[PDB]
Amino acid sequence: MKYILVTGGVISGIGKGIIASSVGTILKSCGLHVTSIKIDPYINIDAGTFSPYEHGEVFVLDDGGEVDLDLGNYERFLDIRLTKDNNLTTGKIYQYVINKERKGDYLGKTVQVVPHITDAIQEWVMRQALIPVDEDGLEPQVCVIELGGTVGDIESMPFIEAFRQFQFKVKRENFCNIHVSLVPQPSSTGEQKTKPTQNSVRELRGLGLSPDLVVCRCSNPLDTSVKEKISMFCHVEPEQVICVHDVSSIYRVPLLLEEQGVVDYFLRRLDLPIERQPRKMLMKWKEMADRYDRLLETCSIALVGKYTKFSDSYASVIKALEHSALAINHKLEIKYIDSADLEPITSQEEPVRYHEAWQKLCSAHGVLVPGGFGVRGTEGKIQAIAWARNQKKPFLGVCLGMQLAVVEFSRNVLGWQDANSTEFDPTTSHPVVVDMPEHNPGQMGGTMRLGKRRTLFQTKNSVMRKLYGDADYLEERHRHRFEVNPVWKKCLEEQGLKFVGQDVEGERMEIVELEDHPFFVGVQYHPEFLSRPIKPSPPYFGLLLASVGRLSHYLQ
Amino acid sequence: MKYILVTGGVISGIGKGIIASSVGTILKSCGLHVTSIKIDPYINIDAGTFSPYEHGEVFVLDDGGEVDLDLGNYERFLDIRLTKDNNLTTGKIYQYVINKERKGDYLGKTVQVVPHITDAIQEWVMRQALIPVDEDGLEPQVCVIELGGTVGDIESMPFIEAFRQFQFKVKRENFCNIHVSLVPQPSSTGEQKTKPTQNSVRELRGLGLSPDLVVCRCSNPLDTSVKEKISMFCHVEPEQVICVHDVSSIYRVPLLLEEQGVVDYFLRRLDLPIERQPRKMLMKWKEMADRYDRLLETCSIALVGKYTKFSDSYASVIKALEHSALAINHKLEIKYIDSADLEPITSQEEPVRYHEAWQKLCSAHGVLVPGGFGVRGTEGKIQAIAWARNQKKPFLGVCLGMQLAVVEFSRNVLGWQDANSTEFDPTTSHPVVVDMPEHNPGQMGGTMRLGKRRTLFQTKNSVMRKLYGDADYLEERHRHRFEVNPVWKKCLEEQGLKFVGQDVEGERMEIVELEDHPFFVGVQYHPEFLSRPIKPSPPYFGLLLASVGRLSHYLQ
Amino acid sequence: MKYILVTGGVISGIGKGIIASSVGTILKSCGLHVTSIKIDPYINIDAGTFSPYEHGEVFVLDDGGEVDLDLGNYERFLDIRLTKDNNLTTGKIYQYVINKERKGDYLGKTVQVVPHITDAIQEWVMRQALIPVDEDGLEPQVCVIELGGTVGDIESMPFIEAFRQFQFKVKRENFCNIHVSLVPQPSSTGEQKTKPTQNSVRELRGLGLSPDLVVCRCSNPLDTSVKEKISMFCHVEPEQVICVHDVSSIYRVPLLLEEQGVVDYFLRRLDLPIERQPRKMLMKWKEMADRYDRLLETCSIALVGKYTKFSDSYASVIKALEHSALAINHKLEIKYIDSADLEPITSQEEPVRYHEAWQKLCSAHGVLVPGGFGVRGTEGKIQAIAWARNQKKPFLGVCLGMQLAVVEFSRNVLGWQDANSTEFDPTTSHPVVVDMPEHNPGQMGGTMRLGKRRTLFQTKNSVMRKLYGDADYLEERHRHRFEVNPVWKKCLEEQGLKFVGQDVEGERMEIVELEDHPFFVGVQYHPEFLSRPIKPSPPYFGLLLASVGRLSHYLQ
Ligand SMILES: Nc1ccn([C@@H]2O[C@H](COP(=O)(O)OP(=O)(O)OP(=O)(O)O)[C@@H](O)[C@H]2O)c(=O)n1
Ligand SMILES: Nc1ccn([C@@H]2O[C@H](COP(=O)(O)OP(=O)(O)OP(=O)(O)O)[C@@H](O)[C@H]2O)c(=O)n1
Ligand SMILES: Nc1ccn([C@@H]2O[C@H](COP(=O)(O)OP(=O)(O)OP(=O)(O)O)[C@@H](O)[C@H]2O)c(=O)n1
Ligand SMILES: Nc1ccn([C@@H]2O[C@H](COP(=O)(O)OP(=O)(O)OP(=O)(O)O)[C@@H](O)[C@H]2O)c(=O)n1
Ligand SMILES: Nc1ccn([C@@H]2O[C@H](COP(=O)(O)OP(=O)(O)OP(=O)(O)O)[C@@H](O)[C@H]2O)c(=O)n1
Ligand SMILES: Nc1ccn([C@@H]2O[C@H](COP(=O)(O)OP(=O)(O)OP(=O)(O)O)[C@@H](O)[C@H]2O)c(=O)n1
Ligand SMILES: [Mg+2]
Ligand SMILES: [Mg+2]
Ligand SMILES: [Mg+2]
Ligand SMILES: [Mg+2]
Ligand SMILES: [Mg+2]
Ligand SMILES: [Mg+2]
Repeated sequence: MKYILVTGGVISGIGKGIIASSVGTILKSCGLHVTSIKIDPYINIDAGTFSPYEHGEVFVLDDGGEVDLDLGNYERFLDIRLTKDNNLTTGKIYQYVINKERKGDYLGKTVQVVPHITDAIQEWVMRQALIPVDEDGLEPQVCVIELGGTVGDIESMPFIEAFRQFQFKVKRENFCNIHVSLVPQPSSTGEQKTKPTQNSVRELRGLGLSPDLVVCRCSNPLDTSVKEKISMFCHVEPEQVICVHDVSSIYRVPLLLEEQGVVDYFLRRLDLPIERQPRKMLMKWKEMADRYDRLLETCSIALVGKYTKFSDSYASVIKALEHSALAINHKLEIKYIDSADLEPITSQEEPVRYHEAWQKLCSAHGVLVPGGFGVRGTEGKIQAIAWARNQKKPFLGVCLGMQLAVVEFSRNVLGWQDANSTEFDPTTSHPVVVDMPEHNPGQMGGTMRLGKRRTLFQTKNSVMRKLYGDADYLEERHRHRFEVNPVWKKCLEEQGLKFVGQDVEGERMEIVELEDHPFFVGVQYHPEFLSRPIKPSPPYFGLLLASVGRLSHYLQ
Repeated sequence: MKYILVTGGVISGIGKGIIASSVGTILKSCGLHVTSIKIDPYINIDAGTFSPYEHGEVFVLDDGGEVDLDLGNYERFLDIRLTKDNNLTTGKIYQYVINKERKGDYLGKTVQVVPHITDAIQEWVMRQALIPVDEDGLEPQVCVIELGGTVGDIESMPFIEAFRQFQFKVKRENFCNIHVSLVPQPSSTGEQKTKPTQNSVRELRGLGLSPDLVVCRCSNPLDTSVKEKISMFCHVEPEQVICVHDVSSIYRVPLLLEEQGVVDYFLRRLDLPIERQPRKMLMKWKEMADRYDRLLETCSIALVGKYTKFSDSYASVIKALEHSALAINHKLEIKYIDSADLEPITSQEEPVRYHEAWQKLCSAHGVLVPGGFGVRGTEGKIQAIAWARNQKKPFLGVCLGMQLAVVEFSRNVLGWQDANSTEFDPTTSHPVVVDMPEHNPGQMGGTMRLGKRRTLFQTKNSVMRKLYGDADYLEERHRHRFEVNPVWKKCLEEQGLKFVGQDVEGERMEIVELEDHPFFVGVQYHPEFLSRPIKPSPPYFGLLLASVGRLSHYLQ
Repeated sequence: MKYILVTGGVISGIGKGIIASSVGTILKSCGLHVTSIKIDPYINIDAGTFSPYEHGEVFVLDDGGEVDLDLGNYERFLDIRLTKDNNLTTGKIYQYVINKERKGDYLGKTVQVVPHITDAIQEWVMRQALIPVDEDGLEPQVCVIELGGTVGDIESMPFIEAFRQFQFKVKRENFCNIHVSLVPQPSSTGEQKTKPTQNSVRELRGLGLSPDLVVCRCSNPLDTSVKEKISMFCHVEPEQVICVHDVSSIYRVPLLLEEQGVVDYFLRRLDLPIERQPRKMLMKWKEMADRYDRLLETCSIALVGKYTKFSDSYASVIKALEHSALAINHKLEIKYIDSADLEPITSQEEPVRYHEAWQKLCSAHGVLVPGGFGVRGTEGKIQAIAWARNQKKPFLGVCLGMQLAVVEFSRNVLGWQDANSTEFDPTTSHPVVVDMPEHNPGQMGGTMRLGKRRTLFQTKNSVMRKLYGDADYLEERHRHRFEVNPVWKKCLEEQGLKFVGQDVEGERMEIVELEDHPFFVGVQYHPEFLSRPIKPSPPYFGLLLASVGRLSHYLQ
């Protein structure tokens, strides 16, 4: 199998990820079945531990694996669904070698980093590369491997070494290496300076790998004499001296690499089954990018936050909204609102923030109410929901936004004001939302409803069923344990909120809609993770359709 | 607390261990309470997995820890008893950090090698340095840390980094570094060449440490101009350019370092409480070394082997015999004999080896019969035992040598030829030796009788009790699970073999002696691990006393 | 003697020069006698070869040495006059060692880079540091040494090695090292990234030096956590982690380093005779900087060029004008004009450039006409001179601008249109300007009038004599060989141009002025090289005085 290892030379920030994703995208566009693996030199075995602030979102796979948000990029650039094992980590590798020592798979020899850890890397890469990622059964042709960290770091050492050995195991006509490095230009001279590229590539071959492609970060398009200076250090022709100024969108990066002529070089080196064709389906992607730069019209809508500021806390959410907004042909505006200060105590005790938050909320012609854990802002988000309902604004509740949409309707519509969750308020008189973890054999204790599960539509009348394509059921990714209590469902039947989706077991109600309102729905799954730039996730699409006012027309 | 980190520059073979041990020995001789830690960059958490051929012997601590044979060196050079934690390993460090991540001790941050693994090293070193190793309660003054592997290796990277940071945590007046490197002389020119010292020390300060002492391996005593060339590269005066030609014994290495003047430099740098004294107890050690070079007289005696050749398979055993032989004022000769070819099948099928083995066994005026596991040679060693008994030769059975001494007496003396073990021959009609593992609360399944246990003498009449000092009981290190069955003890009472030692529980018989023979005993513990060069272990001493013929006189 | 070696870590562009100059300036401001040396790892022995375009201007010393423009910076920041030997170059060092080999100063030993080249560096640094640079006779207290190139480059290797050895020769309380490195912030995250500082300092101690100060380039003021991250890599407290965002002027850099507290650290490390004083004369420099940021009012004036664009071709010239303009309290505007296209052929053949040049020349309320060599634009600059004379605009002719001021007055005023130079037009019928090189004993052939020479005023009536302070003579730096022919001086006596300055020999006329004009003068020397920011050079001052219209008042 062919392999592309992507590494970084100077600093970690250089966006190795978008490079690797873009090379993958192009090879997919050439009709090749491409798989991708990411190495995260960190100790964490999985993503599950992460608090979303400091490292970001947690992504979820079809198999139920919690993984890095960087894997989600590979899933949105390539039409693929990853298994947990295409995230390789230091924690995973060391843990697996540790386990093999205990078993005695090592025959009572000493276990060393070399060869033993390095062999573990090579077995894993081979094994995972083989697994079919696309819908198609046949095995993949190329594997794009992205290695995190920078050459010279301690964390990366066992991986670079493994790849030094790997380049021999996989033949030369099968291995290739892309190195990304920085060509910094000081503001004064403006000269795109060469030195960091020189030293890092020296370091790399002192580790044992050598660049087959060189990727060159800048603020601006590159000089030829600069590329010729790079060429002179690094054995390489300027046409493999690929360069990347910062640009308007991630969607452009694969377009830029096509302009840079990378395909011809991979046909030349990797002997690829890309037969040469005058048209390839990339023309569609070119049209989409050309449409993206054109876009004009607005609608201010809110995302209801709990953290102090967006960094990565809503990354897939914002992308799902953006996919929808492009399909809608509108610019999204995301009005970030901390709800934890719209609540009464801080309404009095920081009144500047309180009026500011209401002024943002009065700009929203529609609201997204995403998920949550713990109690941070959990008494505040309820005001944006109630506002959307009473102001008749388009609404989508996601995970905890759905649990809060049930509680608020009980509090305000039913008159069941005593009603509350089990997360916050575990003392509650009438616990409307209760802990209900999944339990299975071979497992100890209750566990989170995590990963893809089938949710089945109760009735035909649903808007979500229509947006879904009038299919009988859907399969969507979950990550929770709190559910609406099944006993209390009865109180709802008389009134206008209705459960439209339920679990196959029947135990859990997973979608709700409010009648006599333009659009108002809540879901227990996380539709963001299933969104793709070619086709948005239907719930986000429905919200944006509704926010512009297109919804009624769309159904037609 | 003061710290001495000992590292290697060029190759691993340079005997960093004997250096570190010798520095420890000297500081102990100056009246300082010295502790020692060893870092083994290998993945193995503990020694227990090792098959003794490829990595050597397994050492046992007072706490029951299985550790490297290199820790045993620190225990014989310094009058100390180590806990398992003064062996630090990559496996131990990574495992402990992994566990802390699962607990959430990391507060949902990412866990990285730096700072997290590096902090784990620093907490461990501090914590262990504090624990009292000597009999005295008060904490140690200096900790000698030996780091395995060579600078520049991947395995050592997290430790060198930890020590770079550590040099700041512990003040300059508390940290010091010894670097050992090689001054190779080609046979032709004979010139003690400098280059490897130069590059490795460059590498070291590129890692962040700098030598405070430089230790210089050679075949021959060093030139001044060579030391001045080293000095010019490495910022250092020739008096810190310590050198080590290969020498006659390990016992000399601390003598050579005293000649090299190391004490004065540690007083100068580490501000040590060594008050200056004209005599220190090292004069005794000087006498012992001077006696060691004098020694003359022989006795050929056998060690009964199962492996094809000695490397390290009997290392503590041979040292125990040597301690005894020095106290006896005789040169030891160890006649290594593979018993697995004295048995009948190979007696016929490789007759050259069979006659060779008997010619060795006919040289033995006494025999040591050490322990064993599995079935390799287990039908052969029985012939050396029977030979010693019927030839009336001085004998010591150790672990499996004791189990075989019980079985043979049953087979030949009792006429219970049906008698056999449970290890080999699990089908046995009359299982004389049976699996009896120790069982305790908080443990799952049976486990090995491992570590120090108290064995109590049944009677006064014992030779071993006399060699022990007429004490009521002893405490000695075990590593087994097979014992003589307690039911079958009755058959013995009539005849000349007698059990002189038993467990406190009473469940297990742990020492045996045969009457009407010059010296013939077996033990379930491993007395080697308690031997020290100043005072041999009594069972080995008794064997050598008996082999020379001194025994009868010694008791007087 | 104390030494400060200044080196660079990441890239050459980081302005090591302004750092080194600024440290020098501060120590001078503390009353210390400071000398400075620069190492230029280039092969060129001297500056003389350089064509000013590609490497810049050529600077001239009092002794007649042609040196780099970077030495001129040390002369304008410190009130000092350098000898040729405080420029050390690879060419100079290798040449001197080569010469010593030929002499046999090496006693027939082999000559090697180490020790021999490295010793040559150490002798030179010691020797030069000792020479008095200030007017004062007593030797210097501190020597600031700037080393060009970046750590890790081949060119710098013999110098870093010399300094590794030198740190021992000069005691620790006498050597210190400043390392400058880059903390690049990408536009997206804005994070002031650490990695390049880490690697370069590792490289440096792998060369053998270690930073005593760390200087940190950025676009913006630094974060504390970033400095603490740097500190953790490089053994150093954040108060030695000095930082430098880009700023408005070079004059601010020493102010920023005072804010950064560098003085206290040099008192602490270098034990300096700075006695502690509450006021030091730096208050004047603070006032000057505060005045510099205030400045408002303009006058558009031209510099008449021959090259296509300013880079460094007029660097000291522009500084001299700027010193004058600050003393004048006006912003300078330098209108750069290529004269090589105001001439008739290109006036017709590139008419866009011709009209553009005249539009610039019509903006000029005064003109500077700097020097030249060869024939580039030599038929064009004559039009700006004639324009200034006939338009009655303030004028200064420098070197070739003076030779052209003589020729034009002959051509247009005298009617001696046949008159021309010997440089261009060597066929000339009446050679008004002729080659007259200086000749001396011990020299072969004629040579350039190069370096300081005394020019004596012919009469009292001169404006330049008044601007000079009514002194009898001046001493100014020359670099030429063409002079006005002495025979043709007679033609001038009747008319309004007059020679006011002449050589001591009497052979050469060196200053001219035109009567009945607001200000119009030419000089054979280069007054820029004598200008200082505290006191401008009088001819440039006179031009700016005249250009604003202040001149008449100034004399009062
Ligand atoms: N396939 C990808 C890759 C990146 N991104 C966007 O780019 C950012 C991350 O850029 P990346 O290419 O991962 O580089 P960095 O994360 O900046 O640095 P690294 O080189 O460590 O990846 C994310 O916010 C994400 O929205 C994306 O949308 N799709
Ligand atoms: N000698 C070192 C230093 C750091 N790291 C790794 O560096 C990673 C952080 O990457 P990056 O942000 O690129 O490094 P920083 O140290 O934060 O430097 P910068 O300020 O340039 O980000 C951490 O996971 C850590 O394990 C490493 O492997 N080896
Ligand atoms: N305190 C010590 C140290 C070493 N030895 C002897 O020396 C040998 C090991 O030498 P060592 O000092 O450990 O160096 P090497 O093992 O050769 O190499 P390294 O530097 O990795 O230790 C062992 O066979 C052991 O008998 C000893 O008796 N006592
Ligand atoms: N960093 C260094 C050190 C030394 N040399 C060169 O090393 C040569 C001497 O070679 P060799 O004898 O191999 O080195 P020694 O320093 O003498 O070391 P050794 O004791 O191993 O000979 C000299 O010409 C000197 O220029 C060098 O190029 N670079
Ligand atoms: N004492 C100084 C030093 C520098 N400069 C100005 O700064 C520029 C050069 O900056 P410098 O400090 O020499 O750094 P660079 O030349 O950019 O790079 P290097 O680090 O190689 O010097 C020159 O144009 C000069 O006008 C100055 O006026 N006075
Ligand atoms: N391995 C190398 C490469 C280059 N140089 C030196 O680098 C100097 C040029 O400095 P700089 O401009 O900093 O290097 P560039 O190669 O031009 O790189 P950049 O594009 O970053 O300027 C030259 O004098 C050359 O002798 C060196 O000493 N060693
Ligand atoms: Mg990434
Ligand atoms: Mg350059
Ligand atoms: Mg060892
Ligand atoms: Mg040599
Ligand atoms: Mg400079
Ligand atoms: Mg970082």
